Amino acid sequence: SVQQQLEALEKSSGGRLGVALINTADNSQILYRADERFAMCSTSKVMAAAAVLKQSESDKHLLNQRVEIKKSDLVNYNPIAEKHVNGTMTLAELGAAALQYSDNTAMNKLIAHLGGPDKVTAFARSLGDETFRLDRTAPTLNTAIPGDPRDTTTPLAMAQTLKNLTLGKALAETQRAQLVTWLKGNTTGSASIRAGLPKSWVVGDKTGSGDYGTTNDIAVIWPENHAPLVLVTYFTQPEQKAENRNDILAAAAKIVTHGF
Ligand SMILES: *C(=O)[C@@H](NC(=O)/C(=N\OC)c1csc(N)n1)[C@H]1N=C(C(=O)O)C(=C)CS1
Repeated sequence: SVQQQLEALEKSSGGRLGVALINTADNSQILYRADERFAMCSTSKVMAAAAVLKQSESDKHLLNQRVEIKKSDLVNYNPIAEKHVNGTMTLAELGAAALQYSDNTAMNKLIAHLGGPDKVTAFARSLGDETFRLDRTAPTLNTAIPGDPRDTTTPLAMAQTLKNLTLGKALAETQRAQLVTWLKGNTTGSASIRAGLPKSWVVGDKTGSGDYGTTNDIAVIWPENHAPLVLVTYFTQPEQKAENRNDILAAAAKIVTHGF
């Protein structure tokens, strides 16, 4: 069965695997450790971007607001922000960079604009997500220490919130569509969930990786002839310097979408 296949995969991999699939045709679910907490790592960047999109529902000028990028703003991984040092980026551009390239400076600028990680958490709560918590900025939110509740959520909570953000009632239509455009244009996920799916399916996703070999992806999936699927795959390991394992996320995706 699917459950037996995921257990075997987890056992052989030497870690802890969390999966939540929602089939929006009938709201059926495939769950595996879906109520356990996992470190989100950069998958949290979806919530920071969405919180700024929510602000833009009531403030037409916001997304074109310019933010200065200085050398001191740069942290450990900033492929887009580094190209704009001593220039500006708009909040929309920062949203795009955080999601499509996982730029950590872009994330921190969004958080600073919102007023801190607690403001991202409050946004999640406003959507009915009582599980999500953001505690730190980038890159320290990727420490992924076993048992640490900081910067964690559960696979099921994240699947439900992602469904609400991209297909449901969380955002007004213009904003919903913008988030979906950004996720579809992700450049970092080729070897993760996408690699376990039919090539012709359309995928929007956000990856994240951190210490303890923590390797995550959250995705919305549009099949060619069926209703969308929402899939969260979280994976973490017991040793701090473990290799990341995008291949395990691809394998899990293949397992839970099979037959269909
Ligand atoms: C989000 O997860 C960001 N993760 C990191 O920066 C991690 N180190 O932070 C202390 C990290 C990246 S790889 C690894 N073994 N740890 C990254 N956003 C990711 C992502 O997978 O989406 C990368 C593109 C770069 S940074």
